[PDB]
Amino acid sequence: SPEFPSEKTFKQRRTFEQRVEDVRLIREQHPTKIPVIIERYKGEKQLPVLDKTKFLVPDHVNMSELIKIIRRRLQLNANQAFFLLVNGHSMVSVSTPISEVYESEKDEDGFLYMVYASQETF
Repeated sequence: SPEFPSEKTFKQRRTFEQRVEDVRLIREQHPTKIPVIIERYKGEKQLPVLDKTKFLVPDHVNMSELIKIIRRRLQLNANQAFFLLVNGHSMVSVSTPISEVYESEKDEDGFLYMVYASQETF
């Protein structure tokens, strides 16, 4: 309903140069954490909104483990599908540590962005 404001993403809330500086601080202060932004896909109509956007993920966590963590945060039932996408592809089969996903996939601003949805392509 146009009665309500549109959902704004992390990159709309914080400028590139702000995000850059935020990641510079995290990398110095928490060197073994990966800085991850997790957001619901803009067109998603089944899954609820996440109660946190910016996560400091220990670098040894793998994607199977991260999927369980976000399904838990969202309080999903086993009947609900959930897909976690990085740059247009699904993370379920990655299983390398998130340290390697960061190195391959991180944004120019230094955060690793993920989008979740009830389907794999969208």
